[PDB]
Amino acid sequence: AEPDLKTALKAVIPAKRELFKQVKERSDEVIGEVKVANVIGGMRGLKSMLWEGSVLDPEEGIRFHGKTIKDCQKELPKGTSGTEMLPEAMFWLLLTGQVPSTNQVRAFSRELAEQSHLPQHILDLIKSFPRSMHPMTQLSIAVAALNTESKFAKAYEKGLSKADYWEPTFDDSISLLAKIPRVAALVFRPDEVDQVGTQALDASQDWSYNFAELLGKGGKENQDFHDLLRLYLALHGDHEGGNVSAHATHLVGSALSDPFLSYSAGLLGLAGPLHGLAAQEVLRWILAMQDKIGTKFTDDDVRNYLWDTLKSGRVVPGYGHGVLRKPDPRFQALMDFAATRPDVLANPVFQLVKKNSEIAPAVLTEHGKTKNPHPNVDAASGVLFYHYGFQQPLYYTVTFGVSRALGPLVQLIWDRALGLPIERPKSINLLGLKK
Amino acid sequence: AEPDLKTALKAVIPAKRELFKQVKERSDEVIGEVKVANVIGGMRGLKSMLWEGSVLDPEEGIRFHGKTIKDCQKELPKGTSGTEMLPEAMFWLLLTGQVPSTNQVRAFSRELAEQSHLPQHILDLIKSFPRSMHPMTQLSIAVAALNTESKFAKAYEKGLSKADYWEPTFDDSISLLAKIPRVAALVFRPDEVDQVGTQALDASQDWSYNFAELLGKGGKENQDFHDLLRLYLALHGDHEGGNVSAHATHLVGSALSDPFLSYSAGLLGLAGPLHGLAAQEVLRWILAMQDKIGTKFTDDDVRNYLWDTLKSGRVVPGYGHGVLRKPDPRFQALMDFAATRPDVLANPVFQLVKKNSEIAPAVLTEHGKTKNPHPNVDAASGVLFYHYGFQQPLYYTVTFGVSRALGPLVQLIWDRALGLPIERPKSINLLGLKK
Ligand SMILES: CC(C)(COP(=O)(O)OP(=O)(O)OC[C@H]1O[C@@H](n2cnc3c(N)ncnc32)[C@H](O)[C@@H]1OP(=O)(O)O)[C@@H](O)C(=O)NCCC(=O)NCCS
Ligand SMILES: O=C([O-])CC(=O)C(=O)O
Ligand SMILES: O=C([O-])CC(=O)C(=O)O
Ligand SMILES: O=C([O-])CC(=O)C(=O)O
Repeated sequence: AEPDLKTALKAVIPAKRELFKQVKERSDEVIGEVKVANVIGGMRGLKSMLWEGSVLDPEEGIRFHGKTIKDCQKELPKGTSGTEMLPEAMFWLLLTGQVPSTNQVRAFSRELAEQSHLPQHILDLIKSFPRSMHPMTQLSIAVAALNTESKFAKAYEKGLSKADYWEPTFDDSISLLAKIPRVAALVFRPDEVDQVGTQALDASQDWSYNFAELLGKGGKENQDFHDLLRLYLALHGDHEGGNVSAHATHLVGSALSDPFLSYSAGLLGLAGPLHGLAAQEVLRWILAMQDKIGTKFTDDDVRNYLWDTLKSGRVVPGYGHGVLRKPDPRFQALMDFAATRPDVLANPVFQLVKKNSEIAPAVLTEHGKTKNPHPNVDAASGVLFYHYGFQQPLYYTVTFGVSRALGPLVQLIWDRALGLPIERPKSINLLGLKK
Repeated sequence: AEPDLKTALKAVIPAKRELFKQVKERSDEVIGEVKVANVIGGMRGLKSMLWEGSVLDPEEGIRFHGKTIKDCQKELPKGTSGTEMLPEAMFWLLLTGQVPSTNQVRAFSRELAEQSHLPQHILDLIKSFPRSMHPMTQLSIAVAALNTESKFAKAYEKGLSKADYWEPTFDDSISLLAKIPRVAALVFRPDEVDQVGTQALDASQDWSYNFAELLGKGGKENQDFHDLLRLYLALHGDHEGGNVSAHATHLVGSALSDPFLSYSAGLLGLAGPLHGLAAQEVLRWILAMQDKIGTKFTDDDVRNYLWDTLKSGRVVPGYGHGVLRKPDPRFQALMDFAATRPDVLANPVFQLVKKNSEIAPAVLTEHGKTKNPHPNVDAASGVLFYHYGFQQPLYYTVTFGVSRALGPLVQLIWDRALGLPIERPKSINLLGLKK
């Protein structure tokens, strides 16, 4: 056997700690300014937090340990079938800063299958949800409810040494990762909780495949979607630290809440319309537009629907970003996935998304409120699930929730390993800013 | 009939918006520096966020709209019985910036009783929790599950103008405030869910009274505790924006998650040992000390127990603070509550807390590690509940959760009224700080 993930982590921990010691010697160095805009504009442009596994360039998009999406697509191991990079390999990369071998990822995928089972009480809890409860509300709750399984909480409560916080944090992160797909599947399939909640995973298969199996999309006849799902989950894993869900996870984590509670809070932030609930909102908005404009439509019909949306005092979902000033390479990667599949390009809903990406930026620029008129990844993700038969847009952000566990759980482990403190900015009132 | 809370808010909204417009003209003005310490040290000392209702004074401790705790104790309306300021009146003050009349508060207390009822599903959900599930995990979950009752989420989902965000946000905040005590009581009393979950509240009684009734502590014989609970909840409502629970609520709120989801995340942050658990930790530490030193003890017995605690590499809980450099006026207010109650002063556990506050600061200073050797509010809060028969310290953070809804829900309403954007800072890795 090659080194397992935990062993791989331990090898890189001392080097990171030494680097932390060196960065700390320069604590007093000025790296920027705070202005009034930063305070009133939700900390926009303010480099104020540490995130190790990914950094976002506004012009060029995301890099994971200095590697582009395309670099990751080429370098990360693939599944037993298919052409797309595995999220579990992305997780490995994020955590260790090193690309895993295919063997190492297979061993890791196998561990994730083994640890996906849920305690009976989580099944009972999910069964208590009324049918109408929003799916992200369900997902967030069930993840927090898994804090009964937390080794970190129990170890912290028993007395535990600061240097060894990361191990329980890591154990919990792997546990949450293994379980969350199944939880997510229970949200998708409320009538089939007893079967879905206990059904065995194929032990020889990757995370995305098993997530699809639990969704009712397993086997060879669904292998194209397995590839989409793999790509999708790996693309949404991490997008630096400033995004609401990552940040919330870190923030709640910094008070030494365990990873289930911490990432529950992530999920609550991800449920925000301005954040990941945009994936849902994009496709609902696109379907509404389709109903209004019909099968045969002009550019103006699309232009008018966007302008009407803006004039209603609503956002155009799937366009804009707190950091990016160009089209999101995650968005482009999903469009390129579509580009080689003629049945997807023929899907009228996808065509509408494509057409909308050609018109929305001009309209958004004419409106002139947004810093970034370009599409983000949420513009394209939902239409792709729709194409493969996931046609209830209320569930779309749930799949994002599974993905977005990856980066933030990585960061929590590092936060505990480094001994990073509680997150505690200073606030001030408007009268205080005026003085 | 005098203006209701919503009407009182509406009168002050345009003035706040005008001030916001003026502060915005000076967006480009530099108010501070970012250093490396800020990035690695959890944004400590970094003025980066807006919080309107409370500001922390280094000499004087927290002030609510410029008013001290003692100012609030004198000016805020009291209940039909008792001498302590009502939390609902604190909420009013936080929100409106003005002290309510007793009439106005009675009308508001009546609305809170009327809206405390829960959907049947919340009862079923709470019933599903295993006995061992941590109480803060229970509280956080149930609050998030109340997002089925969210007007903001349903209005947002139906299409809603940005200008109209605050009213649904306000409606939800009042709804959450009315309901949370009952939820909190269900966590305290897992065997009494059917009774506590449905019991009608006296609409002519204040929030804290009804919370006590649901706790099993109603009626004249418990009126002292009603006063404690009132004081306690009003003191813990708000403590700037930088604290984890407030911040988390704001952060998740900024992506336009409703107040149930947003404050659920607050509660998850409050569940963190470094945030919400201190009250519990103090009393366990005090009871440990009491078991060793006994009912009759000398200063030295206490001195030795503190020195032993510090030499074991542990904190003396309830002393220190991220901001405060003086004894906390919240702490002093709780000690002064005890001062007029001879049975409390006679309680050996309270005497030990008092005695410890006379000795701990010197010892902490001699040890020399801490910046702030003075007691914070957590030093005193737990012993007082213990005196009135709440002797499971595990549930003390739950009562904090009820209190800490106040300030952050206020801030959310203001965030939506002002049109504040998503909170989305820039992050950076250690390698980026090194270069
Ligand atoms: C992503 C987003 C939340 C970023 O927020 P931000 O960084 O604060 O946005 P900006 O700095 O560009 O905001 C400046 C103004 O343009 C507006 N704006 C930005 N993007 C917009 C969009 N897609 N549609 C309408 N208005 C937008 C903002 O609301 C703000 O106006 P306001 O003062 O009237 O609120 C925002 O651009 C957006 O897209 N909102 C919709 C959510 C979405 O589609 N995707 C989220 C997943 S990345
Ligand atoms: O149409 C919806 O809103 C989703 C729905 O009925 C369900 O499956 O519960
Ligand atoms: O980066 C952001 O601000 C939000 C986002 O799209 C992501 O998390 O990928
Ligand atoms: O706990 C804290 O962050 C505050 C403190 O006592 C210190 O810095 O010495």
